[PDB]
Amino acid sequence: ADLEDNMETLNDNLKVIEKADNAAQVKDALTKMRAAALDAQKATPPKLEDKSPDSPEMCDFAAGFAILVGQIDDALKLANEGKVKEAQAAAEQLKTTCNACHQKYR
Ligand code: HEM
Ligand SMILES: CC(=O)Nc1cc2cccnc2c2ncccc12
Repeated sequence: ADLEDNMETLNDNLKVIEKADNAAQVKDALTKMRAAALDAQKATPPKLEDKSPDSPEMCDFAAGFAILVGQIDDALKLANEGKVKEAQAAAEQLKTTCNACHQKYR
């Protein structure tokens, strides 16, 4: 899966989470998100393809997934404890991570 594919997975699954009723779908979606985030972490985006791997832009980019992955884990712990509404608020919060990265690198 390339970067676009992983982004679609992140987006589709975030929509499942916000619309859901139940812990099962929230857990499942978060789990798919986690996978997609770890996969995207290895990618170099179009805007950065001419930078060096240890340019601040590139380290910034990786840092944003590392945050996202941590946030997904936090929501997933919540969902595992049956705090569906709380897990769901956690998912909404981490849109900031999506949006702040897109603002620079999309
Ligand atoms: C859960 C959070 C996120 C969601 C919902 C999300 C959603 C999406 C979507 C719908 C697109 C368009 C994909 C396409 O062209 O078909 C996209 C593109 C992109 N996203 Fe995200 N994203 C998220 C997190 C991130 C993060 C954290 C970053 C950077 C750390 C990021 C970097 C990018 C890049 C660089 C593009 C453009 C990729 C390209 O055109 O090849 N995204 N994202
Ligand atoms: C500071 C940082 O996270 N650098 C990196 C950031 C990266 C971001 C996306 C793709 N690869 C890298 C990378 N690859 C090899 C060595 C370092 C990096």
